[PDB]
Formats: sequence, C-alpha cells, structure tokens
Amino acid sequence: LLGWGLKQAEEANKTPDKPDKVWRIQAGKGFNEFPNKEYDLYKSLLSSKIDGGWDWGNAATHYWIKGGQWNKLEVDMKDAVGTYKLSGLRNFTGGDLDVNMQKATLRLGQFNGNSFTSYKDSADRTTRVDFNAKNILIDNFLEINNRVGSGAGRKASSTVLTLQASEGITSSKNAEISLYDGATLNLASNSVKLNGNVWMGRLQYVGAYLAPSYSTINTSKVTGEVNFNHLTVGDHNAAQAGIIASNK
Amino acid sequence: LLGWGLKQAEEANKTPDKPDKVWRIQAGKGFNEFPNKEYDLYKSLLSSKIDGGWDWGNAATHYWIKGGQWNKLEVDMKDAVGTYKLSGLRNFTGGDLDVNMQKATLRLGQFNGNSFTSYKDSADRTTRVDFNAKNILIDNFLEINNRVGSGAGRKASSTVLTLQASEGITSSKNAEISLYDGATLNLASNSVKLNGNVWMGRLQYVGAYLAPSYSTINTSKVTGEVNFNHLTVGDHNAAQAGIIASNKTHIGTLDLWQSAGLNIIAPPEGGYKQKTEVQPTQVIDGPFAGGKDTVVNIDRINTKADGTIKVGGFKASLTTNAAHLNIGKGGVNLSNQASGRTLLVENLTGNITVDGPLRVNNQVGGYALAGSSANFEFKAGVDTKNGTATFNNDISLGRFVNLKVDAHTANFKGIDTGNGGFNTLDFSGVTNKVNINKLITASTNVAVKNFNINELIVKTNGVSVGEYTHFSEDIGSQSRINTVRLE
Repeated sequence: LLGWGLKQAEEANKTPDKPDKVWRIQAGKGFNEFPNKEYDLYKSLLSSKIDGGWDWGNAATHYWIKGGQWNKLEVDMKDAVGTYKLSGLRNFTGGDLDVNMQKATLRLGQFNGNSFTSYKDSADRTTRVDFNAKNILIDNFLEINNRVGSGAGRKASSTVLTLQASEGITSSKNAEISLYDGATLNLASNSVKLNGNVWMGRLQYVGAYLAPSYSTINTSKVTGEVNFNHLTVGDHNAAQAGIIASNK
Repeated sequence: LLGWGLKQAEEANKTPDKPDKVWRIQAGKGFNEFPNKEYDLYKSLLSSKIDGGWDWGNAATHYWIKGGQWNKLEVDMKDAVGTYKLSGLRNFTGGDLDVNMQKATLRLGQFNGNSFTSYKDSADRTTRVDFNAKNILIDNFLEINNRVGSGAGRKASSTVLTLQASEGITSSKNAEISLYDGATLNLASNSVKLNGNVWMGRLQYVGAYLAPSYSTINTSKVTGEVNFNHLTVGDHNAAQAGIIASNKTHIGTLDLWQSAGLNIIAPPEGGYKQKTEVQPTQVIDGPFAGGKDTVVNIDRINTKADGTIKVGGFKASLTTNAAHLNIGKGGVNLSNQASGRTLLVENLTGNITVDGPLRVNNQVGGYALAGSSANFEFKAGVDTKNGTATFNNDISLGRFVNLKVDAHTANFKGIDTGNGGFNTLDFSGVTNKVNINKLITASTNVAVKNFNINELIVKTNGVSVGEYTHFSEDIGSQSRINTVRLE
C-alpha cells in the first residue's frame, strides 16, 4: 500500500548487513592460462563454501553459504580467463556474494536455471549478490526472490542482483528473468539487450492474489543502448514495478 | 562429491589447532653418545606423556597425549644419535607431535605396526604428526586415519603425516602404507623408494561402500628420485586420490579400482613459490600445466574389477598433467565384468608414449562379450591441442573392446582389430593426422579425420553381413593409403 516510489527510494539507501565469517576465497593458478576452457564455476570453485540442504517444509534444494545465511563470502579472481557457467543453483539463500571475475565471459545457464532468494527472519536481510564479469550472457532463466517450494518452510525477504559487466549484457530467447515481490537488480555495462521474457512481479505464493509485489530494474548507468524485447509486468496482482533507465 | 581438487586445495592451507598444554619434552644426556645402540623410542622416551586407554565401544588400545587429544607435545632432541624404533603404536589419536630427531636413523616397525588417527569431535581436528629424522626406513605397516575397532566408539577426523628426513625414505616389502578417507602425507627427503604396498584409500568402515575417501601423497620437494613400486588406489569405492610429485615419478605396479581416481600432478615451470570475523585468504588453484622435464613413467597399470553389475562402465582415471606420460613394457591391463569396464588415461598438457601392449582380462587380443564393451581411452595434450599419442608398440584388440584417442597427431605402429571385430576404433578428436603403419579391420567402426595408413587389410567376418569396416566421417584432403589388401 506504500507505493513503489517510497519503497525503492528507501531501499536504495541501506547498509548491506552485519556478516560475520567473511570467507575470502581466491582463484590461484591454472585458471588464468586457458582462454577457451569453459570451466564450470559452481563445482570447480564455489561448491566448497556453498552447501546444499533440505528444509523441513517444501524443500527440493536449499543453498546458503556456510552454517547460516548471515555469512558473507567473496571471490577475488581479477585474472581468471575463461568462460564460466553457473548451471543449476536453485533456491539459493546465501548472502553477499561478489564473484569478482575480471576478463571472464559469464554464463548463468546450462541444463538448469538459477535462483537467488533470502529468508524473512528476524533480521529481514538482503542478499546483495554482485558480479563483475566481462560479458554476462544469462542464457537461461533466473528466479530472483522466488519461493522455496510452495508455501511451507519460511518466508522470503528482499534481495539485490547487481550485475556490472563491461562489454554488454545480452541474453537468450528462452531466458525468463522472473523477479518477484522484493527483488531489484542494477546493471552497469553498455548496451543491454534482454532478448527474452522480463517478468517483473509474479505470484510469489499461489494464493496471494493481493500482494503489492514491487520490483526495480535500475539500469542506472548503462552508457550504451538499453533494449528490451519482452516485458511482462504483473501477474494477478497490482505489481507496481519501476525502471530508472539511462535516457534511451 | 566435492572432488579431490577442491579438498586438497582447501586442506593444504589451514591453521593446525588450538592446543593448550604444550608439553615440551627434551632428550638430555646419555642418548647423544651411542651411535649404534638401537633404542626403543616409545617406552624409553615418549611413554611418560603418551597414555594408553580403553574406549567404551570397539576398543583394543587407545592412545592420546595427555588428558584429551586437544594437547600438543614436542620432542626436541637435535643431537640424540642412535637408531630409534616405534614398534607398536596402534590407534594413536594424540595430536601435534613433532619428533624432531636430528642425526638419527628412524624405524617404525618391529613385531607390530603403527596407526595415526584423530576423532571427529566438535573441533574436527587434524593431527599434524611431523618427524624430522635422518633416514626413515618405515619397515612395517602404518594405518593413517584408520578405524578404532569396527564401527563403535566414535568417528575419525583428518590427519597429516609429514615425514621430512634428510637421507632417503626407503621402506620394506612387507610395509603396507594404508592411508584412508582423510589422510594425507608430505615427504621432503631425496630419493624416496617405497618398495611396498602403497594403499591410497580403503574401506575405513566395513559397510561404507560409498565413501568419497580422498587422500594425497604430496611428495612435494623430493629433490632426488621418486620411486614407487606397488600403488593400489581404491577399495570398493570411488577413491579419488592424488599425488603432487616433483617432476620425476617412476612407479611400478599400479592396481586401480573400477571407479577410483588418480591425479598425478607435475609442478609449475618455475617450481613452487558481536563482530565480523575475517577468514584468511583460502587460495585455490585450478588445473595447471606441468613443467618441461616432468616425467611420469608408469610402467605397469592394472585394474581389478569385481562386485555387482551397473548399467554402464566405471572409468577409473589418471589425470596427469606432466609434459610426458611414458608407459613401459607391462603396458595397459584391464579386467572386465559383465558390463564394459573403462580406463581413462588422460594427459592435460603433455604427450603420451605407450610402448606396451594393451590387454584386457590379461591377454593381448582381449576378446569380450557384447554387453562387456571394454572402453580404452586416451586424451593426449588436451588443453594445448598439439599433443601426440604415440603408441610405439603393436596394439591388439579382440572382440567388443573400444579404443578412442583425442590427440593432435596420434601416431601408431600397428593395429589389430580384425581378429575379433565389433571394436569401436574411434578417433573422433584427432586434430590432423593418424599415421598408422599397419591396419587390420574386419567389422570395425574406424572414423579418422585425416591420415596416411600406408598399409590396409580388409578382412571379412565369417557370414555376418552389414558388419564391416565402416568409415563414418570425413577422410579429407591429405589422406592416403599406400596399400589396400582385400583378402
């Protein structure tokens, strides 16, 4: 009932969290010497400090960082040349990644899509999931602030999916970006061209036909040519989405 | 499920522990004046501050340091000349020994072997058991990270057995080194020669047929001649062991499992080298390239294969990113169950030179039934793509055995697949040439991109029609066959 103009203006100015256990992973040698290798990046680097899980209540998978979602991590490559896929991170609760991948083409999809959620606990935390790749090339679906299963388990709090590549964030025809009730996302490359389903706002729960369900795609400093193809605001609710674009 | 390449790269960079009660023992006088005495070293020095025990649950013996395993000790001799045996330390839980024995020959065996375990408590501690002897001369068995008895009592956490002598770590014929699910061990002398059973990975529990069971023998700075004799990776599990050697690794008998792995990794070229709480920089490497003179002379490969029957193969591997992979005269063996067993002889950034005959079920031709399609596999110079798979020996395929090579210029000398037929003689990843000198095919699935097979044999297959030598890809421009012979 608040309105998006209040909500984004008060959520774009926060402190991130209080993360204890700042795990600091760094890619060493071997990664930075094959320009065409097509690494995986979940199992080949991340999956030591990202654990699976089962929730008592609507579980299929459950991912956080390490011993509770109130922990950070980081990944400081800055030289690991290749092409890195994610391929299958579903119901990721986590917190405060920043996969700092200089000189690395990204991909977020092969044989499975992705998800980036948090939990509505007593902290009501964000996720602040950054990336710093070279392209991005999303190339499969992505479910920012989705539901765990259906109804059971817990509630989901907000999130941020910043994505700050440096060549152009293209996408695919079958890449349905489905950001929900709380999710925003920045972008800061030049010449985004999302050639797939941008789905701002959805029924996060199946019965909640009366959610406000805000969002934002704050493509804030995109210095080239913003270009959507298929924007689908709202689904069975008054989804008051917003976009703060960059004057084209 | 993590993989060894993550596990060792995150376990080689830790803090040891938080030990209270740093007992500091020091050998005084009397020890340093008999060069030939043959001391015992458990009872004569250690056994004041190492106590026995009984566990309620699967106990025979139980050793720790003093009042709980969270205590260190040390032994600072640095002059105690003699020859010191251990002889009988079984189920040692302990923690953080470093028996600093300068100018002292060691021994770890007489009338009884040894063990070095920890416990999987709420701390999940290592053991970090160092030594600093002059030779080592293991000379009996050793059970690093073993089980207490069987099942009962408690679980076991990780361990480290560093062994940093200064003359050469030999061993005995009856010295079975049995490192298990968690155990690693460094070595840093020159010219190791383990002339006994190296057993990486074992059933730590009797029912746990599904453990990952990693290990490592990081013979990291061994400045002389690494030399195994009998390496036996895996036992009824997918034991993904690894070795980070020092660019000359002669080994002898390799006895893998169906589904156990191996990662013999060469050095790099230059050689090696409330409140928010900040973990240290957990540096982790990726799969890198060997140096130039990185030699891996695995001169006999065997592969046992027994158990139940799965829908497919199991594909034991040995990722070997040295800039060579010579395989000598025993060549390649395999053993085949009802499903086709599979061997994965990779090389990331080197060559392959197999001068030995391929066998399966230990015969040169190696016939196999239609369901048991044995799958040999070679990947020479994968991530450089100028890697050759030279087979300087006459290979021989029986029936339902499968070769595939993904190399740059896979040279050969002689191929025998027409004796049995039904042999998937794949060449799907060959960059340019397959310079086979002699070819025998009857009912074969040869597919070469470019070649010059300067002699051809075209055999029949009795009465079966439709089954023949079926070239199934591009033969291309520079191709050549200097002699075709239809029998």
